[PDB]
Amino acid sequence: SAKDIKDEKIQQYRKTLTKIVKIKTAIFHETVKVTCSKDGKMLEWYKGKNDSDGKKKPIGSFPLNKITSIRTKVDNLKSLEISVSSVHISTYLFTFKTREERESWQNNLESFRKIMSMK
Repeated sequence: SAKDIKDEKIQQYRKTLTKIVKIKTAIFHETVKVTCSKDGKMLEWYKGKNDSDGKKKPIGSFPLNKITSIRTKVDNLKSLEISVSSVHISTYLFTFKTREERESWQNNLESFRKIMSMK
């Protein structure tokens, strides 16, 4: 757009949005590198373990505009429970090894979400 608005948010946030975290779903629990899509509409994640990936591709990213609530796991501040409008799959848990690491993530992603969902 200019230096801030449409594309720029995607490029800017994507950098800080990329993190090695532990994903926890009904389908699979896999340590993964979470980043934002090149389109900026979804949150794309690539296996962040090593070679023990059970997809050999993105494990099945979801669109950020479907998120219904993003809050830190109230019983575990190192984890993040993200409720999203989802199909066959459980609520998405973004889990880090420390709070400070995950803290930065929601701070960024929530605002990026606010640009799209709270637009």
